[PDB]
Parts: sequence; structure tokens; C-alpha cells
Amino acid sequence: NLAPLPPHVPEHLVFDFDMYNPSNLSAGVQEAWAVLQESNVPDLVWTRCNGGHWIATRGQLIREAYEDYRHFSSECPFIPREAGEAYDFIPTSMDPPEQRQFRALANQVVGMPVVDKLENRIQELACSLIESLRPQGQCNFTEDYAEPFPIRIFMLLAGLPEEDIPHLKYLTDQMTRPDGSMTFAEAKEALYDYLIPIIEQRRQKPGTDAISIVANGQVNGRPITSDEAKRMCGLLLVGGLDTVVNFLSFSMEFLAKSPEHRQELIERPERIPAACEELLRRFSLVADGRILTSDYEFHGVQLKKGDQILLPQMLSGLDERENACPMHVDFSRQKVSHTTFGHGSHLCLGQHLARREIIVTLKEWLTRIPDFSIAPGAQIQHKSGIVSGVQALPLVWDPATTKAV
Ligand code: HEM
Ligand SMILES: CC1(C)[C@H]2CC(=O)[C@]1(C)C[C@H]2O
Repeated sequence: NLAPLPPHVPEHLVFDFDMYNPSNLSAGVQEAWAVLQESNVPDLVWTRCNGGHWIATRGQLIREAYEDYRHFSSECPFIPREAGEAYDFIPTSMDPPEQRQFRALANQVVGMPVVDKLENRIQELACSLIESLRPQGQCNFTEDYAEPFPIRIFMLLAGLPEEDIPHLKYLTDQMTRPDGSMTFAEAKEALYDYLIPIIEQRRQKPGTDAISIVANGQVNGRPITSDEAKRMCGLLLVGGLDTVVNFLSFSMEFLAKSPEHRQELIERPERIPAACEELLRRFSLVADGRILTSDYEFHGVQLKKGDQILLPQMLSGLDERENACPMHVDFSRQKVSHTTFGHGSHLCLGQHLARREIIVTLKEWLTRIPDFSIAPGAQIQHKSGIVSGVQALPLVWDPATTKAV
């Protein structure tokens, strides 16, 4: 439960927030985390939950810490410590200048050029999935669209069979929103047992898939090793299977409850990209951290070497000092400020793929199914963790109001 306060922590900086089970979760996960920004809470606090760790609450401190890799290292990015220590994914667990070489290779596989190439399949899969659901008049969005749409596209990119989805998805979820059924290390090992054989095969007989490209890539002049390949692909898996999936659900949940926002996107399509940024701001869902490389005084607070600090990317855009009326969704804000895809040297490489998948969903869904809402008597429950999610999203609609294409 609560760990004993360390000697160097002033007790007035204590605020016991549990990132895996915040108190007001019933009101929404973003709302639950936003309590960290109430006037009674200092900008930098220490929680005794999950082993004890700091949490920066303002977009300003979050950006700073993310830029200063000298004091805030990526080596142990996950909390609790045990997870941050077992964490060895590349390029994430590396600090510059080492990260740089690996980031470039990962970029080759999920960067802009790959997205432009996959565009037609993304579009195709979206239209197909939506059209197949359209006449039914109901669906559980999380499992009927949010999961298959992003995941199948990734399985297509990586060259992995759809049959492995259930297994891989389970392991991934244990890493971001631990059930308690298994430790991060055990989750990490199982994913690795899966990847190792595949990597071996693709080193011997290269294909055009992302895995073959990584497994045979060159880093710093020499060839990548199997271990380095295994660790980079491990990261790609977690990113492809547990990010866009959850985000689509928060957005769709909001849309089902706000006819005014749906209509806006239907009558003025040129707004969709702007809407996408705003939804990414309001429904930001990631929260990881860094480890202190040495004693350091950050904004008047003395941090000691070894201290882990949670720097919630989710909070930057919900900060009122950053965005006026943060909880209000406004597709016409003059400036949408956020760090949803991160900040600093570890800025999300898969952000282009994410945005394309989001915009395609919005446009294609609103075209065929303009009017829809949350099923009567359904309680939507969110879940918190390194990456937040929606448990299930029961949606209902009148088929007679849909348009086939
Ligand atoms: C819903 C969209 C997504 C969000 C919100 C998101 C968020 C993030 C965040 C916050 C980071 C920074 C982590 C840190 O600084 O410790 C990150 C890194 C990364 N993301 Fe994403 N991501 C998304 C989708 C994806 C997708 C689709 C992939 C592709 C498989 C992916 C691959 C990566 C990679 C490779 C990195 C590591 C970059 C590096 O270490 O240099 N992400 N992502
Ligand atoms: C924090 C992240 C969302 C980012 C780095 C990770 O380990 C993830 C859990 C997947 C990837 O997109």
C-alpha cells in the first residue's frame, strides 16, 4: 500500500496518487488524473504508492524533465521500479547519443514513407470493418473495431499471423495495465520467447516485413545483433497493439455523447485534422517516467540519485496554464498544446501511423454511421496504467439512419 517516506522528502510534498487506481476513476481517467492539478497540490509531489516516486504535475516541468536526459534517464522508465528495471526495449531504454542510431532504424519501419505506402490498406480495412457493422445497429466498439482495426494493420506490417493476436495482446496489456496475473519481467520473457524464433528465421531468410528489416538492419556501421533486434521488435509490438486501440475508444465514447461535435465534423470535413489534435489533447492516455542519474535540485525540490519520477504525458494538455478550459472539447482552439506523443529525444515515431488511423476512422465512421449513442444503461469504465484504456464501449444506432457506400 503506502511505502515509508524517504528521509529527503518534505512531508508537505506528499500526495498519495496511485497511477494504477486513481480515486476518481469513475468520473473518467483523464478527470481522475487531473486532480493532480488542483490548487491544493504542489507542482512536484511525492506519492507513497507503488513503491514511492515523484510526479511532475505541470506541462512546464514535464517538458523540462523530458528535455534534460542528463539528469532524467530513460534507463528505468516504468514504475514500479521492478518494471522499470526489467524494461530493456530499444530505443526507449536508451539515452542519447546511443539511442540515435536505433531510433533511425525503427524510423525506417514505421516512419512517414511506410504510412504513405500502407494508406490504401488502412482505408480499405476501415471501410470494410464499418460496413460490416453498419446494418447491425449495435456493437461493442472496443472489440468490434478499436482492437481489430489497428492490430490487423500492424500484424500486416510486421508480417505476423492474425491467429497470434489474442496471445500477444494479453501479454502487452500486462505490461501497461498489470492485472496482477504476472510480473512485467514474466510478461516480457513470454513476448521474447515468441519473437526470438521469428527473428532467427528472418535473419536467415529476409522478407519485406518490418521484423525482417529490423533483424537485418545496420547500426553504427555494424550489423544489429539478435538481442538488439529482439528488444526493438518488443517495443514495436507494444506500440502497435496497445496505443491506438485505447485512444479510439475514448474518442468514440466522446463522440457518441456529443451530437454537436459529430455534426460539426460532418458539415465541415476540413476540420477533421484539427479535431484529431484536440481529441489527442483531451483524451491523452500515456504516463511513463525517468530515473535520476544523480542528486539534483529541480525547481526548489531536492531529488536524489535513484529516485524515479513520473512525468505524465497525459497531463501537459490538461494543464490550465497551457490550455484554457482544458476539459472542454473545442475543435477550433487557436492553439492545441500537448505532449501526447511525448517530448524530447523519445518523441513517438509511430505518431504518423496513429494520426492516419484516427483520421480515417473519424471520416469513414461519420460517413456511414452519423447518428449513434451509448447503449441504454451501460456504464463505461476506464482503466489506468502506463497506457490508459476503456473496458468496453457498447454502442447502439438505428440502421435506417445509416448510409451505405
Ligand atoms: C495512440 C497513439 C500513441 C501514443 C499516444 C503514443 C505515445 C508515445 C509516447 C508518449 C512515447 C514516448 C515514451 C517516452 O518518452 O518514454 C512514445 C514512443 C514511441 N512510440 Fe508511441 N504512441 C502511440 C502510438 C505508437 C504506434 C502506433 C507505434 C508504432 C508501433 C509507436 C511506437 C513508438 C516508438 C518506436 C517509440 C519510441 C521512440 C524512441 O524511443 O525514440 N507508438 N509513444
Ligand atoms: C510508453 C509507450 C506508449 C511508448 C513506449 C512504450 O514502452 C509504450 C508502452 C509503447 C510506446 O508507444
